[PDB]
Amino acid sequence: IEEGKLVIWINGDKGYNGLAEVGKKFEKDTGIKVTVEHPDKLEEKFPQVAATGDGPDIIFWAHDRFGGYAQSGLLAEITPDKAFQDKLYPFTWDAVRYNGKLIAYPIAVEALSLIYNKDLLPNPPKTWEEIPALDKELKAKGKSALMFNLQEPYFTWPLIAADGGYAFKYENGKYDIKDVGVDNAGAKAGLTFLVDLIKNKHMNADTDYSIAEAAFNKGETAMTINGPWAWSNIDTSKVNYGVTVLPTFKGQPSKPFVGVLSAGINAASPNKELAKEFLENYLLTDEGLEAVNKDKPLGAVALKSYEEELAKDPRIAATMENAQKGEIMPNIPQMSAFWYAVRTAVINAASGRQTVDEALKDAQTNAAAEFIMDSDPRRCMRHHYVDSISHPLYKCSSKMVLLARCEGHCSQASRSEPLVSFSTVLKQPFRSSCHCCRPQTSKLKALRLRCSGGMRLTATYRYILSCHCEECNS
Amino acid sequence: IEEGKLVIWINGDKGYNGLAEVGKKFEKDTGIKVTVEHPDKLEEKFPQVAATGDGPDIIFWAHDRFGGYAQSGLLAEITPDKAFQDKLYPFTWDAVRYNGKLIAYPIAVEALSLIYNKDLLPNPPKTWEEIPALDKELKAKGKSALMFNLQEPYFTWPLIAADGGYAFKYENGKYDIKDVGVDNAGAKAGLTFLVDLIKNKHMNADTDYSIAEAAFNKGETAMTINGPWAWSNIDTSKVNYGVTVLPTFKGQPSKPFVGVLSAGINAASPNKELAKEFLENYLLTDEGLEAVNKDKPLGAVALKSYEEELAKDPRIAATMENAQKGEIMPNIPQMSAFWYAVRTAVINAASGRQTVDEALKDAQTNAAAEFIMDSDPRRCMRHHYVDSISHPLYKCSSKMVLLARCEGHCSQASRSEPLVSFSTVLKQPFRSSCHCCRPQTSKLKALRLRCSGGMRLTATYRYILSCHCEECNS
Ligand SMILES: OC[C@H]1O[C@H](O[C@H]2[C@H](O)[C@@H](O)[C@@H](O)O[C@@H]2CO)[C@H](O)[C@@H](O)[C@@H]1O
Ligand SMILES: OC[C@H]1O[C@H](O[C@H]2[C@H](O)[C@@H](O)[C@@H](O)O[C@@H]2CO)[C@H](O)[C@@H](O)[C@@H]1O
Repeated sequence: IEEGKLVIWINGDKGYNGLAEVGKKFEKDTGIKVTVEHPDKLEEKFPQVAATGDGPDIIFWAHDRFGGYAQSGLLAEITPDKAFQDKLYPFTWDAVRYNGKLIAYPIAVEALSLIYNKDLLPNPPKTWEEIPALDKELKAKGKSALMFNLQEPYFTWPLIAADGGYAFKYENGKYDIKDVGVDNAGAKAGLTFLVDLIKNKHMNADTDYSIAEAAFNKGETAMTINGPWAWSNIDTSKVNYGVTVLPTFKGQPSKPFVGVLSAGINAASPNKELAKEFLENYLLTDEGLEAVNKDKPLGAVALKSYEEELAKDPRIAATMENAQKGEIMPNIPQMSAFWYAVRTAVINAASGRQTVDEALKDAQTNAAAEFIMDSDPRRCMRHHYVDSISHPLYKCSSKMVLLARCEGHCSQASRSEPLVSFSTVLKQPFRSSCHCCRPQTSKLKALRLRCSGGMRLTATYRYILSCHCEECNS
Repeated sequence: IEEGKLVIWINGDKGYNGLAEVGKKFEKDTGIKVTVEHPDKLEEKFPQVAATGDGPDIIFWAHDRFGGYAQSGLLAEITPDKAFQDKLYPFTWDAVRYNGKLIAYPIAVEALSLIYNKDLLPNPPKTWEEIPALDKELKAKGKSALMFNLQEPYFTWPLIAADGGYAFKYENGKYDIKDVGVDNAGAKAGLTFLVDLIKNKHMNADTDYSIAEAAFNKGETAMTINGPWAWSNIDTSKVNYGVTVLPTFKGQPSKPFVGVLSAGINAASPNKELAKEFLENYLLTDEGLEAVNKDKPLGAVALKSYEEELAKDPRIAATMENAQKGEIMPNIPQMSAFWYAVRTAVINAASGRQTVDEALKDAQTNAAAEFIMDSDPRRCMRHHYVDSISHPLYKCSSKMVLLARCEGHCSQASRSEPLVSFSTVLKQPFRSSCHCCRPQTSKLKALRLRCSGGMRLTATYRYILSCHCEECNS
């Protein structure tokens, strides 16, 4: 990571250009260059580079992943003062509190809603059951009822939860990670009903995010399911759309998982004070959030003063209504195993590869399984960096070269104890043990430098291949 | 601390002899000697020796202190499996959960009750107000209404809370340590009313724990206030006593602070596996708790199977009733500042040294103040130990001598990086930094050993005066 700059990662479906305009204001006032990138598989890529002490200074994702990140030590603790705390809704801070500490800044509260084409469906269905009969008549006109992203369980979860599916049972303000509601009767009814939509050719097993967005925005489908970030494309879309409450299933409301979009600071960032100023003084203001909201809407934001202005919009109202019927995601580390499990279950049952309940029988135990964790970045390890090698005195061409270094905190305590002697001899007076993070293996390297004009010098240096914790006086 | 033994600290008002009989069973089965001690100022002494990596393997205290202990790193995390977890009431585990982890074993739930002499008061007063008028008539007969320990705010708290005093405001399952209810109208009414009892010679400012126990157990006072641990002396007391609900004040019930007596394991203990077996397999069984309960009763215990048997006792019922009207103490670190503040306030207002509200004005800000914390035992520091110095070869008298050693974890990361050379010369190929916990100052020592029978040898060794974290290759 580079000192004197901010690299920020946020999902490609969110308003990164808006966020980059906030970045520009910050550059103007401080000189600090903000870079906003949006890799794919972001929620997976961050722990992978951050475990190596690399990655962005700031990471944005819904709060359900952040418990996991914090456990492995990827996230700094954040230090908003009380005055800043009060500018945001307390329940949004709760979503980012983990083992008693705030591990990210909440930005916006997200929930799925039903997005409907008012010209094909003046009156959108209040229940899921009436969808087959409504797809019936739309297809008679060259359209379809409903498309949504079938590849991410986030979009199907609301339906599975409806009849009593749940992730980990929540009671007494705590989740029991051995009490998983993924193959109960309710989850079965929910998932089977989706599988029926597909078998009865009302939906298409392969339908993904862009396919659903295309279909709805070209007005070939009457409904889709999505979050506030999609709205932006539908205005400029030739579509006259509404945003409403999700339909009910077996008489019960759809229970979307609610996510608080959040910004965490990489524990490895040499730019924490910058990230703090950026987030508190630039992003989380009326104008910062407006800039992002202009690009891709955030939904019900977490800053009160700005949510007060946005609240007079039916679309936000609907987002909230849907939020209220749904439940906030836990942020506990076990969530990454739950999501993996449900993603397999749904894709498998949708594509015919397993029966429902033959898929959710497996997701049931898969969701409570122990998982491999992100290694902790404080451990002794090897770092790659690029440096230009120069002569200390003579004027020469300098080369840019990849080098490696060792850094970390050896876990063993260091100790020192007296030795006794009678030997009038010299001696070390102390027996000690101290572990240092050091090269275990390395190889010799040589580089020709060109000097003006006498003469060609050869610089040697060792290239470190591996590090380990070894005794100091070895 | 000694490997292969267990030293346990518990308060002198609790059943330590009973606990020592549990200790004997453990010795019999394992060979491990259990020692139970009961220092005074225990809740203060533990952090003081434990910050130096010393102290007992196991510490017993109500759970309100344990948050504080855990923050400074004095307590190991405990690892009961689910099967063990279910043997105890979930709300008792909640009292020992801190920042998401279990930091002690819950033993018993404690609450103050009104203990009354059935022969002087067949009908105990349901309210505090009717106490002056009842002391009136008892003193006419050479007795007094009520004595209790006025030196510990635990005993007066129930009265101060009654009309709306509170420690830190509790909402959303979290305490705001800037919202303290110590000089509100309710706390003022509560404390003033106690001060009136004293001014009107119904109680005595200096009355302490043993003074109250003496008076009640010699039948000179009709009532006292106390917890289950006192009951034991009152049976064998010539007193025919009852245990009932605390009286109401300004129409509201008395709100005792509820404490879950708990056993934590010293982070510095080389005997954690032993402490675990002791507590889980010996203390926390029907028979372990019975042994303690026989000595000094525990109250409503935390093990379900044993609380089921005890529940048919009016005294336990009353303890619980009083528990229900009261509130469980927070376990947050700020509690030690709250207690200090209220102890000053009460002693001062009772002895006339300040006005009420001139005392609680000060406790108000004192209770939310930052406090000095227990230093963390993992830091580089000096340890004292005793060792016998011998000759390695020749048979000699061995002396027992006090020695010092350095031990700890230096916080700075260790690193290692390549150097570049052109000098065809030797060199260290790496620039590195590594901190080790080492003697900063020391002094030379010499000791005469007597050998059989040739000849007198002198052993020298350095006595370490201080340790610090220094660079490895210095
Ligand atoms: O599909 C499982 C997935 O659900 C959520 O991801 C959402 C995210 O919260 C939204 O901000 C938006 O980007 O869409 C995503 C759905 O593809 C969870 O946050 C995530 O952890 C989980 O894997
Ligand atoms: O007086 C303040 C004091 O109250 C509590 O101490 C109780 C303890 O909980 C009981 O087990 C029994 O030993 O009596 C003590 C009262 O003297 C808190 O536990 C303690 O932290 C606090 O200082």
